[PDB]
Amino acid sequence: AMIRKYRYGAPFDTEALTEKIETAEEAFPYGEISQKEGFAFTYIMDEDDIVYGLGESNRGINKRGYCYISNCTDDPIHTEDKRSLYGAHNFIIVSGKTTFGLFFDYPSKLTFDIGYTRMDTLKVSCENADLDIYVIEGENAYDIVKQFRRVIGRSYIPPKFAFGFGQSRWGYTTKEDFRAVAKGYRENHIPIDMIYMDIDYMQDFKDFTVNEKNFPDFPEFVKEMKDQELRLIPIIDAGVKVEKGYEVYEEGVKNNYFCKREDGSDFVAAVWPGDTHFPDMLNPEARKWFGDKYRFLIDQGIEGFWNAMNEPAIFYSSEGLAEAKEFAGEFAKDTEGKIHPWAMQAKMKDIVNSPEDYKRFYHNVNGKKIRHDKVHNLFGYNMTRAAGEAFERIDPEKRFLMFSRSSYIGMHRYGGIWMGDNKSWWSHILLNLKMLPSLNMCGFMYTGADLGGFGDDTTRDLLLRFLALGVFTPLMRDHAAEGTREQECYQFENIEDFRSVINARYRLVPYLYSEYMKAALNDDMYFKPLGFVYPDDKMAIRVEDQLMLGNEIMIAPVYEQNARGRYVYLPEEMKFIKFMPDGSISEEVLEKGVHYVDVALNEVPLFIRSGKCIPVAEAAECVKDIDTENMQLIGYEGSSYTLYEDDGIHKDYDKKENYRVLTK
Amino acid sequence: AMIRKYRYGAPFDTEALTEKIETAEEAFPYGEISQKEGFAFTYIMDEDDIVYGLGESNRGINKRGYCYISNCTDDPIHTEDKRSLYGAHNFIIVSGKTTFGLFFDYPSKLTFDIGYTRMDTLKVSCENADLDIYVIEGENAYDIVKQFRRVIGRSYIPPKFAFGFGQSRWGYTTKEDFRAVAKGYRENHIPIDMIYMDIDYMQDFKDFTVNEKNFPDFPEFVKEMKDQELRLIPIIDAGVKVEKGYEVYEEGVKNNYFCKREDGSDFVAAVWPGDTHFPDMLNPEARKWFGDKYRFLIDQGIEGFWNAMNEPAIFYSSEGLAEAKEFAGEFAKDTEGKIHPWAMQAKMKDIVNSPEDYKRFYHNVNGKKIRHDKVHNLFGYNMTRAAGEAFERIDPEKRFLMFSRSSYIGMHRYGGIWMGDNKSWWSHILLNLKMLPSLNMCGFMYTGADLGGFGDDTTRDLLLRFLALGVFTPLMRDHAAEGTREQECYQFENIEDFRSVINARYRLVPYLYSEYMKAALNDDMYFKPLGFVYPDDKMAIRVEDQLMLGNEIMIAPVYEQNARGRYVYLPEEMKFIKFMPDGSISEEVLEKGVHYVDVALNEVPLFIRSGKCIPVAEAAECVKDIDTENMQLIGYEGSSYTLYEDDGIHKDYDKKENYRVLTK
Ligand SMILES: C[C@H]1O[C@H](O[C@H]2[C@H](O)[C@@H](O)[C@@H](O[C@H]3[C@H](O)[C@@H](O)[C@@H](O)O[C@@H]3CO)O[C@@H]2CO)[C@H](O)[C@@H](O)[C@@H]1N[C@H]1C=C(CO)[C@@H](O)[C@H](O)[C@H]1O
Ligand SMILES: OC[C@H]1O[C@H](O)[C@H](O)[C@@H](O)[C@@H]1O
Repeated sequence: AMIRKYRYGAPFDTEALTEKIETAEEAFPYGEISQKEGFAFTYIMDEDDIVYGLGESNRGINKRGYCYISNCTDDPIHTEDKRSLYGAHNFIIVSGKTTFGLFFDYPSKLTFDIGYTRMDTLKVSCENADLDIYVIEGENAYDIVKQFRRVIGRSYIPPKFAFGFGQSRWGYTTKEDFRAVAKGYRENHIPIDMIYMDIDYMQDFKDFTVNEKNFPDFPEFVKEMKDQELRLIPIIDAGVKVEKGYEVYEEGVKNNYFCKREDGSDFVAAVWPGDTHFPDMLNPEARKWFGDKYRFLIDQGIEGFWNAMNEPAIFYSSEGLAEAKEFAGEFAKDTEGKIHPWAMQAKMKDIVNSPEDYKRFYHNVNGKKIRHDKVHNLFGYNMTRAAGEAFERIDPEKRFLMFSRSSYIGMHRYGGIWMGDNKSWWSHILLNLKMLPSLNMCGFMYTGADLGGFGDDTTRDLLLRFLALGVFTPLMRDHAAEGTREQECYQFENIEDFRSVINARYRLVPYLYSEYMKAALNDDMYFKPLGFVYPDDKMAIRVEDQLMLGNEIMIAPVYEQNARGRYVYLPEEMKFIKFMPDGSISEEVLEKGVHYVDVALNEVPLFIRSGKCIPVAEAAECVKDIDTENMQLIGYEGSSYTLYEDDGIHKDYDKKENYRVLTK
Repeated sequence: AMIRKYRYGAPFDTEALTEKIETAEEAFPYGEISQKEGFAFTYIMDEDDIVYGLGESNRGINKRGYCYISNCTDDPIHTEDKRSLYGAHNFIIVSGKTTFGLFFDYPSKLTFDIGYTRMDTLKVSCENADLDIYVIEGENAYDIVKQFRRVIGRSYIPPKFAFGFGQSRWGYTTKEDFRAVAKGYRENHIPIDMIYMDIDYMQDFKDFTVNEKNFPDFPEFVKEMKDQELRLIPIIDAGVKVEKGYEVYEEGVKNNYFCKREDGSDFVAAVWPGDTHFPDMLNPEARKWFGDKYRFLIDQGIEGFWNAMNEPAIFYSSEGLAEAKEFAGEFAKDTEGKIHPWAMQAKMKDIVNSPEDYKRFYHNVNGKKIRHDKVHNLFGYNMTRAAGEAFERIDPEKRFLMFSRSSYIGMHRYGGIWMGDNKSWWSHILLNLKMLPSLNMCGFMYTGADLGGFGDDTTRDLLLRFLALGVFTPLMRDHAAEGTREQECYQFENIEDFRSVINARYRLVPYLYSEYMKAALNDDMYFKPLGFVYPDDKMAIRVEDQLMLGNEIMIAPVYEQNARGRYVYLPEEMKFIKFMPDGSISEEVLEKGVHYVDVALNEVPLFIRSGKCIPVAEAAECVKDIDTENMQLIGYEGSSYTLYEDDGIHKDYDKKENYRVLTK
């Protein structure tokens, strides 16, 4: 009754919504709709309007002032000009004199022109008028976000061990490599729960295999690590290698489980393994078949996974390759200088993630063929769903760690997201930061960035400041591209500073897990923009480098190089808290208003709100060893905090026994 | 105060310094010098040390925390990872408990590892121990900079019209193209003094030609523009087109003025015109010849030039083109996928600005041949030198507007610099801001960035914020690359806001010009880091997004999208001044400390120091029409300002009549 659905044309059913809403009849409530040039919604914003939403997209929390295109793409360079990243999250809220929310349930290229062409004009457009548009009324943005979280279904809930720290690198390939990562953290008493396994752990990049030479006794090595509270988290990619005798390949061909060209041939895309086929993620039998394959790893004691390249990413097709080799031949013997090297270079680039490739294959949805570009943004979503739904068939009682690169609203039910291939840039700390509340609005709460920066070479101080933000993000992992400077914590001087920052994480795990569980079970946000908590404060609403977490604290990470502190704005009196390197916890009461606060490199800051407190455990080196029986309570005297806690493994969430009231 | 010179091996004479310093024979006074593997200076920094310097290079004012390689390169993507931009400015100051400046007078690839490898370690190294190292000492960093400015000789001083606003775009081609730009500005009563002519004004990109089809009577068109106080500033590039009958070409080949390969043939490098030769800029006869060619344009009424592509940039050599074609041929006929597309993609990229190409040509220096790589960073410097020296021969009492892309210390005497191919990113406003004081330290005072962003698509608000920074940079011009969204001030709605911002530039010209002249004539800085003005204030010395200008004011531009103000730190009491859209000047006193200030998109902010004032003229539409007879004084009652003022055209600097003391 607070939300309505306006259907246009004959929309593909994306299954984003868990709740069935009936079709409205009245004219569209806001702005103007047009079908002349495909589809277009146009709305004139008031000058003070703020625009929230779009989950994992570029730029700031207030999306006004640029162009965002929902079209999942494998782009490893996240600069301010980019209009499309990995995610398609078609939820926005207009917040101001007139406030309302909009969800565009449409699975293809969707363009959000938010004040880019004209400052006061918001224009959302697509090629085909086949979509549902949900209008969500409410008092304010926050109320609107909660109604939306309601109808998209509960967010994915990870096992507790996943709130620990994790370390990965594109390049770990042997037992020796993993044993050295283990030794490096454990011997230095740096806390850690997870080590990620990247594509080198497979036999020639074949999904659902393990390198036979390097891991001849894999179940035994997995237990070797698990005995140390180190859980190996292996990657699975979208592309299944074309290879005779490889069982996943044979089965997909034989049973027509792969995406096909119009002529019914299995479509070929080059990725890490060379030529591959894509499983048909939109076909239920194909999804079930692919998901069940996870059994092969779970049977060996693996308790979590990550999916990459699920846009799906294409290095080139067979068609593109031939086109490029042909153009190259021309260039090769162009004596007249009619073919310039930049044309040769543009062609080589053009065959990567080519829009024309996305037009070359089809999904078989219950007998009916649909051309992939028409449902492009659903591929990653349905690949993750394949996995989620298999975990439930395989072990219904157990929580698995699961997250993916590309996504669509609806996938938030089956796994988290990481923010993809960022860079070792200071601007990416703030990018990681600003994406958080937006991802929360779209149901994606288990999320984080590659700490230290995935691409390029990091520095000791950059890695330390990344980690201090990572302290607060449910996914906290250090991951690095191949060829980059090594960025495990033990690669730098004065390693005690890394132990100090990660200790802060573990000491906060009971509290952070608690807020996440509370938020997930009540369709609420784990991170909130300040405006959500302080609607009446015209200064607060425009703050973009601070976030509220739960109902107790605010975070404000340092993201400028060489800085020894930062400016903050406090909408209410708060206690400025710092996790000090000696293990202590400094406290200072600061009043409402502007402040500059000192935050050294080896110090982790946060603020505790007036009349609140939070529990803080003593430092432990893994999640299982954290002591929750007697932890200190930091914050305001006389206040109380409701701690959610369960076994962190199963799905028994209701029980009154999961809650205890702590009182300072 | 003190300067010493330490000589290693047999340095190339760069002519950086104008003052002679005797060679020191005592121990090197700071850090360690090693010559076991080429050359390396190693210094252990104290923890609070700030490192200033490096002029035009990546990142912030404090250079600690990264790696900078002086190696002039044509790179249009200025992201945080880049180690080399256009500039090779080998001056750094270590500032802390122990303070000292070092200038590394070396013309080739020099690597500054400033806390990159180990946080506490500063390491400067190069391939050959053939260089001079100047050690400067004094009270503090500012003292040390001023002594450096003395020995490198007086900075280039532009004509007063160059303190106007200028408009450019790669694409202006015909007389209609230019008249429309003139029309767009003059009819909307937006001030402007200059329009830039990019490469398309030439006949087939030939240096020192004009397209005689589009400009049949060029000198008349030049006058037609000048009669409206609009001065065409044409570009000149380094590569002279290979073309029989082209006199510049024929003369260059005939007299051996071009850079030759090892065998004596004229080296061929492809640029805008296709095949070109490079004038041998380090050869005195060659320089005089090339420089003399500017007469062609001056004779037609041109009073300013800019140079680009003077790294020199190389799209490819004949040698590299042949290589890439040979590789493309193998890729083309490869059937066993042994040659992957990304290898083809890499080769294509590797032929641009190839380190191998910089080893393929030589300079003839007074009869001695030197391979170009060994003196690479001197090329752009000497190209700008050729122009400046030609100007003095042509008319020694007259100032020409001149600036270049690539440079080396010493070039600052002959022309200014623009910050090259930036992007329409909010983060480049900050990049622009931060590069300024560093450039000043190195003698480059006439400088600025492409306002609104060169590459990629700008927005109305990004342009307006970029122009409010431009108001204060001596070079203020809006420039864009081909294929970008058009970003002339008149390409946007509510054009009055652009009038307002440019109007502030013109109201401040008398003051900004006065400040520039006083700084230049006194070997002093126009822009200064807060640390130089408030050395004892430990908060002020860490500020990197505010700058002192002259001795009267401080600037603090907004560089955040959607921001309606920003945090500022005032190290003393100041008057907060804004030039309002309505042409009024808001004023508010603010005590020392941290403040949040409101700055609307259409307001230009600055601060006036306690006990100071500045002259503010009424808005005019060109420099010539500014009424400096009776300017309003803004700031503190009872304060005095010394206003420098000459004809802005000739070089009659030393008249006492040039100075007039004003008191508020
Ligand atoms: C110093 C150097 O510059 C000379 O060139 C011009 C200057 O750069 C201008 O600044 C300008 O100077 C004027 C004064 O500022 C002004 O107050 C007036 O009183 O006198 C000047 C007239 O405008 O004009 C200069 C005119 O050329 C000059 O070209 C150059 O030679 C000077 N360098 C020395 C070189 C020699 C060679 O023996 C001698 O002439 C002197 O020792 C130096 O002047
Ligand atoms: O061509 C796409 C990819 O090809 C190879 O995988 C390269 O290793 C990688 O750097 C590139 O992005």
